[PDB]
Amino acid sequence: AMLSGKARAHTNIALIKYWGKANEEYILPMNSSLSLTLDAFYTETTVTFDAHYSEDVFILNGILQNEKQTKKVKEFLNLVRQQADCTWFAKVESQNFVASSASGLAALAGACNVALGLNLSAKDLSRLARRGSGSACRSIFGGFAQWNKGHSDETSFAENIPANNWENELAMLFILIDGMKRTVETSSFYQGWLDNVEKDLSQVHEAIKTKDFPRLGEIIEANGLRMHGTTLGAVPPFTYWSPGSLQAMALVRQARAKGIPCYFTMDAGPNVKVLVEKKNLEALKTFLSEHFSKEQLVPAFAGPGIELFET
Repeated sequence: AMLSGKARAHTNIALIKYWGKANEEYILPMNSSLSLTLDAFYTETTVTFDAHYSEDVFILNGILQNEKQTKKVKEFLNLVRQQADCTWFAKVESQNFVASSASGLAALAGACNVALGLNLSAKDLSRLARRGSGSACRSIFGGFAQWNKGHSDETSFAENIPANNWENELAMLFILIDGMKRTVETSSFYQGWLDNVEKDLSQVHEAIKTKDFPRLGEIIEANGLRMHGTTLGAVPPFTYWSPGSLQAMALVRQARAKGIPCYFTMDAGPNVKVLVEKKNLEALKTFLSEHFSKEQLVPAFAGPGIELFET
């Protein structure tokens, strides 16, 4: 009386940001977003549903998670159980291989898909993963992927963006160093954010079609900075930046001045991710190694979409 399943999902980094929910219950976003799935960072998850379990159990990198650390896993398990009419508690065993919260919820969605025999299409697996976290719905796919905001549970999902293999020519160098809801509800800058997203997405699509890296980089770098500007108009205002974040961004601008085309983006924290061409990757690493230790520069290339495994 047990059913089990496994999946592996890779992290993705949003180039055009997901920023703000239109609907909290279904995680429908205020705007569409576009990411690059990465090869170096991923999560593997096995789920077991067993009539003999007495409670839900979540183990992460060998470590039993407490109730607060298990809250999102538990809500997702309840959602997928309600849909399957499954009445069994579960054991979730996950291992991060090194953003991670979204690789992990994507992998849980895949593992539950396998265990409960849901037979989901990639589109419908993205919709399920969306209910765990917005960024998880893009990690169902490899390379460039777009989460179409839609207007409902049925129409909000992600898809791969064919790029004639341009993603295999690109890299990302990581420099290790409620806010969303507050911003939607209170920032005087949020409309300006919304009014610029579609133009940015259109230009990314045009950049991808012509393999125009400086165009891609300029658009996504401004898109990220526009997202971070909105938090300074929230009430109370705040920033995700740390002192080291600003140093990294200035150094990326110095790199561009020294002739290395590269562009930075940040998410809901202080790490800085730098988009760079592979053919220019060692040159960037050489320039940044003059200011950071090689150990603080973690590289990554394009990665695949979700992989499912029977147990």
